[PDB]
Amino acid sequence: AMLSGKARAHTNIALIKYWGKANEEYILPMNSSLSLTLDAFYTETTVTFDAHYSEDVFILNGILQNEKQTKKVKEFLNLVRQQADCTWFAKVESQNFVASSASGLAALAGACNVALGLNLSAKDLSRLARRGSGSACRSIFGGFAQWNKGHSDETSFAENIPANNWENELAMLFILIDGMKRTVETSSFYQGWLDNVEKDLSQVHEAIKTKDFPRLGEIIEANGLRMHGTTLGAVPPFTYWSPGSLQAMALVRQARAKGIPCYFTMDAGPNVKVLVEKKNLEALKTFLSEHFSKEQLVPAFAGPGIELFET
Amino acid sequence: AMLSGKARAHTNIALIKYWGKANEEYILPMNSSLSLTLDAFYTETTVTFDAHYSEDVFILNGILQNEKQTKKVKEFLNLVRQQADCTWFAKVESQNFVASSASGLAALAGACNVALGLNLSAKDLSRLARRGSGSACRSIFGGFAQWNKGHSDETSFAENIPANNWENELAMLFILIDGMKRTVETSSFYQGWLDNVEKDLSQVHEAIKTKDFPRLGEIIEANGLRMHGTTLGAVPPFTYWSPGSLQAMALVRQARAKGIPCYFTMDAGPNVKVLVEKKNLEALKTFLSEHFSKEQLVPAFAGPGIELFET
Repeated sequence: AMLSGKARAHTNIALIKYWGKANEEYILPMNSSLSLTLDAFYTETTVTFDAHYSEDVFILNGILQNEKQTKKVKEFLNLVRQQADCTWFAKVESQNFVASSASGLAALAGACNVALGLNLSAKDLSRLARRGSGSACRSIFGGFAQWNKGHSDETSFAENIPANNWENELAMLFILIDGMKRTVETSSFYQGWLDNVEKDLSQVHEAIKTKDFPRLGEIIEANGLRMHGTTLGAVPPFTYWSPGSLQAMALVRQARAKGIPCYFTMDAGPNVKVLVEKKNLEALKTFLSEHFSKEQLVPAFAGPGIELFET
Repeated sequence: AMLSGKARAHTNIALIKYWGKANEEYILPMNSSLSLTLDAFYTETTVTFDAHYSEDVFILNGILQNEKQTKKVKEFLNLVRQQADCTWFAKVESQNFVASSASGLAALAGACNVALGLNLSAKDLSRLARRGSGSACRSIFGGFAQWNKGHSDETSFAENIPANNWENELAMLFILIDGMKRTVETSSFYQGWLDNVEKDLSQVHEAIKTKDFPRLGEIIEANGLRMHGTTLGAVPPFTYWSPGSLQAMALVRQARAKGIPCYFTMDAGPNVKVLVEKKNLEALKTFLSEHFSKEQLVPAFAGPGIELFET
């Protein structure tokens, strides 16, 4: 008496940021977001629901996860079990291949979809993954994907953005180096963030249509910096940046000054991701090898959407 | 046929920032600001107006200044000459003792006041110095000073803030490591800056009245960070910070975590200034000597207002 399933999901980098929740219970965002799914980073997850299991068990990269490390997986298992009326405890085994939490929750959503026979469409699998993490709902799709904020659980989900395979000409170079809710609630800059998101989304779409890289890069770099500005207006104010983040951002500006179009974006931690055309990736690595070690510069290209496996 | 005068003016650190101009010609600010005048840093300036001079000459620390280095001094000389109906070229000799541009313009304003016999009140000398630089108008005064934005040339000036000599219990530790107009005009965060200034000023005044140091420190640290957030919303966005600025800010937070009340503020360059009570200054220097050299840690205490000298 057991049900099992497996999925592989790739991480994604938000180019137009998901920043702030309108609804905490359902993970409905304050604004729509847009990402690029990446080939280099992914999670493979297997789930087993078995009447003989006595508790939920989460193993990540061979290591048994403790309660706090299992908290998001357990809450997702409860959600999908309640949706399926399944009364069994589960064993989740994930292996990261190297944002990972998000790819992991996307993979778990697909694995549970398989195991419980939910037969979900891509849209409804995105809606399910959304309940685990917002970024996870975009990793259901490959290449460029947009999470549409929606007004509700039914209308908030992600879809792929057809680029005419422009995504296959791009690359990301990773430079290895409570706050969101605080910012929504207390930051005097949050409204300015909200007022600029839709214009940014529109111009990304116009840039994708014309394959205009400098336009794409300028928009997404300013979008990321606008997100980071908001935390300096929160009460109390904070930054996600580390000294190395600033060094890396300044070096990307230097790179552009030498005629390499490239553009940086950051998330909720100090690392810096650089968008560049495939042509210039190695030149950028060499330039940044002046101030950072080989182990700190990691390339990635466009990746696929979620892959489901019957067990 | 010559007229001469001399003044000494001390620099000041803005605790509630002057950020943005309402009027560029008259230097009327978008908001009121509040500073502490410091003992350690000052400029002494002598001016001579002489019918025999053939051009304006500016010597700074013994070195003849070129045209671009003389631009602000020359514009100030023209302003004060037009106000006095004086047709003579001038020789300005300034010596920095070690923000310096601002202390230098305050000192020049006092020296011209003496030389041309303007017999200005402190208020009117502040109004004159304001035409050279906004910060200069506060350095007319010692200790705590507030530049009231006013609506006009007549109403925009600075005044000392009586503290019951609380300023003599404080200290600043300096850690040595176009954008303003761009931010006013393009930043989606500038209105949030404006909406929070007056509340900050009110609480500084309440803190001074009760000599409440943690309250003063919390307000001014958040005020500075709010100013810096606005530049990340400018078009194009930018930061004044350098990697070392972030390291220093993080170390100040660590210092507080160990029970040393202290609070950081930054201006338009990478250096970091730390407000602390006199009692703890040396402890802070020792703590920061872990990551910075002796030449990078410079203490200062409360300084006096402008001093005028007949020549």
